[PDB]
Amino acid sequence: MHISSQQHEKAIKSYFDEAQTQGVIIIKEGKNLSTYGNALARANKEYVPASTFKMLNALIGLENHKATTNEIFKWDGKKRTYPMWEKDMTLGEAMALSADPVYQELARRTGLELMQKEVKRVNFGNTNIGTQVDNFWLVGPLKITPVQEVNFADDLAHNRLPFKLETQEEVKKMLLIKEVNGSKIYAKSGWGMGVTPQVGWLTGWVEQANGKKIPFSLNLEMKEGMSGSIRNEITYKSLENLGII
Ligand SMILES: *C(=O)[C@@H]([C@@H]1NC(C(=O)O)=C(S[C@@H]2CN[C@H](CNS(N)(=O)=O)C2)[C@@H]1C)[C@@H](C)O
Repeated sequence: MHISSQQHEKAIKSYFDEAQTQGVIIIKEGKNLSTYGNALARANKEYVPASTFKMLNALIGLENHKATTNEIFKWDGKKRTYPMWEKDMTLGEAMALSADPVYQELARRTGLELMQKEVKRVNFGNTNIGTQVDNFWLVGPLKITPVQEVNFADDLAHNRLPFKLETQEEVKKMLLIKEVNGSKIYAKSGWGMGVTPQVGWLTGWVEQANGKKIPFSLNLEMKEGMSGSIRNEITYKSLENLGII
């Protein structure tokens, strides 16, 4: 195809520039990683995974029978940070709404010891969860790089993680966020508001009509009065610019 890589690089940098943030999107094609955006050096820097960890929390919870995909986690009736969270949901609904109370309950069912062992076993990020089973993904000590995140998405997309195949398919079904003319986008968003500066994530893959999977991971700095939806907007623009969707 005819567009220069100079032009692709410049167009993708501009999407980050126009959102007035600093960020990177890593794309993996087969075994080859490509890094785009306006702060390339973020690629191998460690950030908290924030809600991207829901993906692994779900794998672990499901593998270890801490929940089923149809179980309804009841709202306890206490005020939640966001009103969309004050309702009863499955893991899948909770994943789409990035509902931390559901995933905090799941983590507590799993428990500190099984959680530390499982995160070590899958080798996620720096693999350190500390001593608090319900908050290690927001504010430390667990960290991961944008490169390690596309490599996780690539593992999940191909069923290579060390979990039952059915566990992995179950979670993957939870992650479908967009269909764009025959392509399907599976991804999990992330927003660490605790840490300073804030981190935004969108990690996932595109499944093309012909079955090919192209993993990506977007990582940027969120600032106050950014809508969470630039994460998606920058991502879809980047994938469209590259002819992936
Ligand atoms: C985890 O990162 C964090 C969740 N995650 C998100 C998120 O959007 O990734 C939120 S923001 C909350 C849920 N989505 C609503 C906004 N929609 S959008 N399209 O982003 O504008 C509000 C929340 C901080 C957990 C750990 O708190």
